[PDB]
Amino acid sequence: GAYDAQVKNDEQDVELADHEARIKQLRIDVDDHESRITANTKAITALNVRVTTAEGEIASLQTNVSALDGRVTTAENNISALQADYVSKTATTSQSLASPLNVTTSYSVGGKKVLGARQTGWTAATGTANKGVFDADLTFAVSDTYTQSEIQAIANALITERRRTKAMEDALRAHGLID
Amino acid sequence: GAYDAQVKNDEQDVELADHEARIKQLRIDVDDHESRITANTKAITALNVRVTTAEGEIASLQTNVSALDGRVTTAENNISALQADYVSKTATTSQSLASPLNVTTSYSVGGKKVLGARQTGWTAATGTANKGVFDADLTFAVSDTYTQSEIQAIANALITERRRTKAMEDALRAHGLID
Amino acid sequence: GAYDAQVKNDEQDVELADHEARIKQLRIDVDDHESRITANTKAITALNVRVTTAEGEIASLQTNVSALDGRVTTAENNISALQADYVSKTATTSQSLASPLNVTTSYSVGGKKVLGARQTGWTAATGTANKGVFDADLTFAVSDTYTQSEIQAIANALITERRRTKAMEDALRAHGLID
Ligand SMILES: [Ca+2]
Ligand SMILES: [Cl-]
Repeated sequence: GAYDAQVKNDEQDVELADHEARIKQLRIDVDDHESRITANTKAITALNVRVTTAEGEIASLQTNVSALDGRVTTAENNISALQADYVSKTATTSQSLASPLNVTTSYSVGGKKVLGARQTGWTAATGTANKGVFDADLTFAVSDTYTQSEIQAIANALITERRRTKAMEDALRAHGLID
Repeated sequence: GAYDAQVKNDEQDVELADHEARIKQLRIDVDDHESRITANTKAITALNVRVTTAEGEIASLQTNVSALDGRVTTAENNISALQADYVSKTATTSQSLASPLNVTTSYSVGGKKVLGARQTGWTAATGTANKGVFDADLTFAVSDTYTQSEIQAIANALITERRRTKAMEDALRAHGLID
Repeated sequence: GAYDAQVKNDEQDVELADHEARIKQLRIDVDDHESRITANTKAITALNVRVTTAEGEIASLQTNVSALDGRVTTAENNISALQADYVSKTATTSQSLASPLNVTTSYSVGGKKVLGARQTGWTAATGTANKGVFDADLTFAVSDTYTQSEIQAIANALITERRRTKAMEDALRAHGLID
């Protein structure tokens, strides 16, 4: 019917123009997606680098924290041991040592010197030591005339006195106050 | 004008061929974007897993570091307390205790034993103790003939001597050197 | 040849229909990619925030761990110093001080008081001190009749005895047991 071909060609041109416009817009979108996907991949790659670095610093930190925890626990136990075992300057309850003690120069009680270096130059007394009955209020009769028994009593008490002096000397030497 | 339809159909074919080529290239690009976007999403998902894990290890580390900081500070204060309060083996300035002290076996001064266990077996002296005037250069007259006053002087000095011995014994017992 | 134009227009319509279908599917894919790329970018942005935060917490942790390591090492050296230098309550080997020692109230050996505060009220003895030869088994002859030499011997031994008592008193005063 003569006219269809012009109508058909015209409408095909309309559809061709529509397709042309749609391809252009698709091309615009895909070209812009290209940039965006390229950018996203680059950022993801960069993100993996810093996270990998972070992972490398975390496991190292965890190692150090575990090592530190071990050294504090040891220190805490050494401190506990020292606290139970050390001699205090400020404690008021009597403190006792399981060992001998040596110090320089002096021992003191209440700020006054009571004990010091061993005193030397002694020649040790000989004979009997008297640690028995001793009456320092023992007195003596003295007559107007010579009495043997009265002189004997004086001599006897002089002997018990000298033997008491030796006994005391023995105690100082055995302690070590004198040589 | 007869010829236009062939010219029109030919140019439409040219445009159809152009569209065909452009759809192909778009299809190539979108198909390749599909893979890339799929890959990026998978990587992002995987990145969130490890970061979430990292966050889980950081806040735990921060907890442990804060706990460790607390235990060192306590330890540092215990150390400070021990340093101020402990008795030193190497310190040269005199050190003083606020408490009684007991040790095993001996006390010593300068490497020599000066004091030890209490000496036992003593029977305590009785009578007067003499801590007053005492002249150890006190001498005595002795005549060719018996003289009461001369014997009395000897006896008197024997008494003051025995009372001085008792006084000294009192001091050792009160300290505790003897029982 | 009359018929080609209808055949040509028909096949162009077929190709137009094919292009139309392909543009639709491309449009579907690109529209869906748009959402996905938008979502991926948003997630990447959000990932960078938390990683940046994580980086901010890691370098701070590394700072604290390094600071803690420094404080434990110092503490460990203070502990070592205390262990070598402190006086132990439980050690059995004799312990020695380089300094004088003062304590409250008493010194004790084996649980018994042996030493205490300085004894006062003494008037210092005068004269000769005897730290030489001393025989406490020295005895004396006593006749039925007055004998000057026998009385002299008693007096002489009384003098050496009093001088020995002074010698002992000197030792206690020099140590500090008495004033
Ligand atoms: Ca046509
Ligand atoms: Cl993407």
